[PDB]
Amino acid sequence: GESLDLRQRANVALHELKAYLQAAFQAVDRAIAQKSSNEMAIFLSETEATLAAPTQTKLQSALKKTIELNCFMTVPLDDLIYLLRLCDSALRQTESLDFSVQTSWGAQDVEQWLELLPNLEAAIRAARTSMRIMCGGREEKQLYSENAIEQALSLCKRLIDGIIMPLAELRNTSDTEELFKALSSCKRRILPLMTDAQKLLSMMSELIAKVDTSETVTNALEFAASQLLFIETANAERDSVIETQKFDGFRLVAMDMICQIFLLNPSQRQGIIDEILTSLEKLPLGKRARTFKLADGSSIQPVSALIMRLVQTSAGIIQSEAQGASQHSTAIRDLDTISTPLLETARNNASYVIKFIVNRALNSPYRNLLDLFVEDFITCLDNPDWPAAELLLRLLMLMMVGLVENDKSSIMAKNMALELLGTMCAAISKLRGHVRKMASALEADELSLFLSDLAASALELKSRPEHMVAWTGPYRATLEYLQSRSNEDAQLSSAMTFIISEWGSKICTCYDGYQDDVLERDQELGRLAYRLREMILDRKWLSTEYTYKDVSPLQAKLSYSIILLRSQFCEAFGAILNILLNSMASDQPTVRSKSLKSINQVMEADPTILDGDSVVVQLILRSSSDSSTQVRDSALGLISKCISLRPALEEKMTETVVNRFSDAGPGVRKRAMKLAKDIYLRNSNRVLRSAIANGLLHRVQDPEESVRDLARQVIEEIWFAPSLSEHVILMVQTVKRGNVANVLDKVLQALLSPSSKTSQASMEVCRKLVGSMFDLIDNNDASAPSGRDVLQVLMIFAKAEASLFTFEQLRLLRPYIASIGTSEDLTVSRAVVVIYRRVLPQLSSAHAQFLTDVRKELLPVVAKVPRALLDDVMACLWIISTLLGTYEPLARLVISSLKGIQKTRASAQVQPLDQLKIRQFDRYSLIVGMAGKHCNLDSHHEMFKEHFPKFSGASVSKLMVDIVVPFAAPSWPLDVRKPALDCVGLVCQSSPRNYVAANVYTAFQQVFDDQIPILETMVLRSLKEFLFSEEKRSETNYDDVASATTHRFLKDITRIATSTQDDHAFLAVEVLASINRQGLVHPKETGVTFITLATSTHPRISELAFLEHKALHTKHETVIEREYAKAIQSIFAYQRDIVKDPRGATTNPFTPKLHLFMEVLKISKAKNRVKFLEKLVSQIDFDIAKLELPPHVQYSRFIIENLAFFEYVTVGEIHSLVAAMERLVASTGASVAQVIESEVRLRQLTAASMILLAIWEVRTYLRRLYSLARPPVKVQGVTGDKVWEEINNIMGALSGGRERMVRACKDLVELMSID
Repeated sequence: GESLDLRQRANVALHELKAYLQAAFQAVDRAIAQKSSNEMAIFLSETEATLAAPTQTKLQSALKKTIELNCFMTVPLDDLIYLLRLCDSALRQTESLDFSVQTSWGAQDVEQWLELLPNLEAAIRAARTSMRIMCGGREEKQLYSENAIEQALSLCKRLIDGIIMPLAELRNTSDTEELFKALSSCKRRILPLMTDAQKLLSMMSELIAKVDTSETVTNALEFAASQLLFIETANAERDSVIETQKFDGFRLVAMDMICQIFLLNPSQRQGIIDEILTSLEKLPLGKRARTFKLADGSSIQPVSALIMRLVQTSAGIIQSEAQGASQHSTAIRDLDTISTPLLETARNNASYVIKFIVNRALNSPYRNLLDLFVEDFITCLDNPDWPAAELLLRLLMLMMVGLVENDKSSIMAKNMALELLGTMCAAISKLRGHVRKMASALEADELSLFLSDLAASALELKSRPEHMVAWTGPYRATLEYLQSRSNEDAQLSSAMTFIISEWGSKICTCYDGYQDDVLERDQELGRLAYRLREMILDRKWLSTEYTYKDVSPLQAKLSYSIILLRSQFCEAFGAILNILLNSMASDQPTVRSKSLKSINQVMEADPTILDGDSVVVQLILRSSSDSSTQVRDSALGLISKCISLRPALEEKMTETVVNRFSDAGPGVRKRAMKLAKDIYLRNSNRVLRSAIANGLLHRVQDPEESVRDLARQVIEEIWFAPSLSEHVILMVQTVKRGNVANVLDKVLQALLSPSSKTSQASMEVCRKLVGSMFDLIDNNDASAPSGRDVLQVLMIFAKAEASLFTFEQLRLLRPYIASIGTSEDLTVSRAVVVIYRRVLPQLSSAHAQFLTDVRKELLPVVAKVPRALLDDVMACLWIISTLLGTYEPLARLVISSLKGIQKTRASAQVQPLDQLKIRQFDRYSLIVGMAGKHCNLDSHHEMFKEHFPKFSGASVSKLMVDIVVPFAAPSWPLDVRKPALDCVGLVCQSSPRNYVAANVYTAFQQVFDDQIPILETMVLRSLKEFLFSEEKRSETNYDDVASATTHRFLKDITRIATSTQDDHAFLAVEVLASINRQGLVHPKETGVTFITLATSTHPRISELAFLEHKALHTKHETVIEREYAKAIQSIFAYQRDIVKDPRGATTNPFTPKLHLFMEVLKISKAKNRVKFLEKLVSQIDFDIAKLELPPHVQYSRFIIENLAFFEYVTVGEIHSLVAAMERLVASTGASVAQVIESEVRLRQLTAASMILLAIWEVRTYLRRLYSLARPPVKVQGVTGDKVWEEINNIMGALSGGRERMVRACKDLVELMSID
């Protein structure tokens, strides 16, 4: 009942302190008179006697009361000097005493140690009393003594070194077990000592702020506090002498002290930080653990907390709120002048930190401490208690962007900068996601609504500087929250002042950003200016002049996060994200994987960045087509993550996946098709699934083998595994989509062949698939597949395995056969006739009447249907006839056709035919030819003699040939010579013995002589079928036949193959490739031709010819090593006359014409390749006496432009090459240059020179392109455009302009300075 007005309270504190003081002094008197220690005093000698620690405590409390009530000035001076003297006695008592604990001590050393505690504690709290007396503002000199400060500082040092630290570090080890349990037995006596120490240290922190002190004192305090900062608190409260929280209290007191020293001495701030950051380096990692617990539950290492605290200590004309609303400009300017220096000092401190840690992260080990600092700052980024996190991270980010953006920066620095920009990017992404989450909640709360709308605006970059700095906005809420949680917490109050200054500065920026004059806005901003100014000048101004609602930690976190989204750090997101994305195509294998990791974290943290015009999607897709392999390989991973987070992207991204099926790398393809498999199972879209399956199937005929195995595997899983309608439909769509007929056939054959994985199990699934396809035809009104399209897949099924088909479902195709005669849809017709062709010979019951009827309905169509279908239907006829016992209908067809032919001849004897009889003959010869191709009626050698009396030989084949070939003569028109040669070709390909008859090869020789393309195609196709079947054979014996005709026509087929670059030539080389693979011709007659065709632009000629050259060299190197000159000359003549491009190399990507040649020479190895190069050089030598551009100059240019670029595989090859070029130039250039000096025909010696100048040009280009045995290496920037252009320049001399003709000879005389 003594809480009144401040006056009376002051008097009460005064009288209480006076009373207690007198009681203490007369307690000392009693303790001296009597030679014993009093309840309050301690007897030392018979003249001295000090105050005990508890009485010192109470005196301290009373003194604090007198100070806070501004009545400490009234305390009698004379009896304060006496108290200071008692303190000085208690301090002199223990000045030399050694109260330190030793780990070696035993259970009894602590008993002798425990007897010091009365005097020791009395001295500690005596020092505290002295300091507090020096913190009263009194002016008398007898109340201040440097020596008292010295004593207190000593006690602090010896307390930290001798008790606090060794007690914190002491564990329950067998070496120090006894001591541990001994001290643990007197906890209760240790604790008051610890409290005394804390109170003294904190009292020093207070001291240095109220009395000016030496720099040596504050340096010693900074060293001691720095030591207490890294105190080793125990893990759990089991192996610590006392409660760990007490030691935590020491850590906090130390942080407060360091912040105080840091604040009251600007000059050495950078020093403090600096040393604090190097002390952290000289410690075992065990201390670097995050042992500083935060209210929110997370943890940081204490050095991080201290650094940030130091960054936040920075904050450590109008006089009416109305005048500021009208003169808002002046209010803003005042606020600017007061607030900008605070944030300037904050940025200065933060920059001290960042500069230090980055500096010694690079110019040094220490990078791990930078990583730890960054991690802790990220942890505290969105914590309103720690606003310095965004500032440190902001400056760090600006610095890393800077390092990445200046090209004069090291690789270590760039790699570090990218690696950190990644983690920062991830942190920002997580913050944005968290803001969206918090703002999506439903809260019947005005503030929650305001924050929700404001967050909606802030996630997008919608400008709102005026709602952010609003009086009731996020800054207000954050500060009110920190206030409620705060009123002695130095850390929290520093955070508050810091945020207040940020608020003021943002007010100023908001007002200064607008160039209009919106009145009310400006007035409100002026009010905010005045308010925030008063707040910065006095922190208690906010809570004193206003009151506000209570803010929940959720509302506070959302508020501060909204503020962060508009900070310079978070606003950089986009920019730095790009830096990250573009760093996926990096060079190092660690910055790339790290970048990918950070991009994944960014995506998962806030998937909304994959929506709309998402740059992440864009640049991931661009990554999938990067010039590097594993960059695309990982780009597939990113694509997969995108699809995982937003499946809507799936449909538009699979197109990029299937494209990667045709990627160079054999691994990226495998990955892309595994991903495409997963997508196939996920997505039921028929267009996607069909495209996937089409690509996968296309990848069965892939170069690499493992990829083929994978293609098969997957196709077996997704198509042929135990929705059937969906399966069949997907198959129909897949085959209808593209060119996947033969391939799927070989998949089914590689799948259903016996002695395999699951043949008998995967057989009946195909049986029921086929049965379904027919079930889809037995019958509408649906988007089901077309019967035609179904028959296209049933066709290839019947080709693969006819066992799957049954007779009953061949009866469903029955009406398709009857309509073949006119039904224009030829696809369906060929399909059904092929299905009968393949299936029907597999039946066992032999349905006689069915076969007979089918033939009777299938023969008359022979007279109309086109050729391609006439083939399959004729085959079907032959089959039917073999299953049946009869062949007379076929023989009748052949005989009637032949009769018609010789009737055509008889008619031609009267009138020169007409446009109608020629077509009749076309059909006759076509029927005869196809019949000869499929059905050879040699067994019915008597059925034909009855109609052709002068027939004898039992050939029939020769009868057809003998009747038709007379019309292949040039005396007939082309419409007649064509189907005649076609007929005899179809006959011969299945009866090869007719080839070597004088009757036919005279017509073939005539064809090749006439050089008519179409009817020599008629011959080439026949020879192609014959030889190809002759390969299926080896891989009744027509070897000597094949060789006979092969040798007769080799020259002609070669001519056709090497005269043009169109498909016809491809047919010719397609015959020669077979001729060579079989071995009918010697490799000498073939090598140069294929070596030459390998340089063709038509891909189908180049690939096949390259295969034949590669295999031929593999088996017959001995012979090709001798035909190098003719091969080079041949390639040049081919490029000049056929391709019509006499250059020695292509334009982009700059590859030589002979790059295939040398590639084949990459298997021979040894110097055999070297000599080839040398031979090239030797082919450039010349003898004046030869001769526009001389032939040898065009050739020389052709084969030096090849030397420029070749992808040499050893430095010995290129070294011997440039050696041969220097040797040649120095040998012939002597004669040339010499006779030039004399004579200077002019064009003759210019021609001469150009060769040498070009040689030497390429020579220098090579010397600089590599180096002035073992594999070679290319130099960074030696593209090759300069050497190309310059070569052309040299090769333009003889097109002048006699001037340049002479400058060429001159440059040659000087290039090799002789005289």
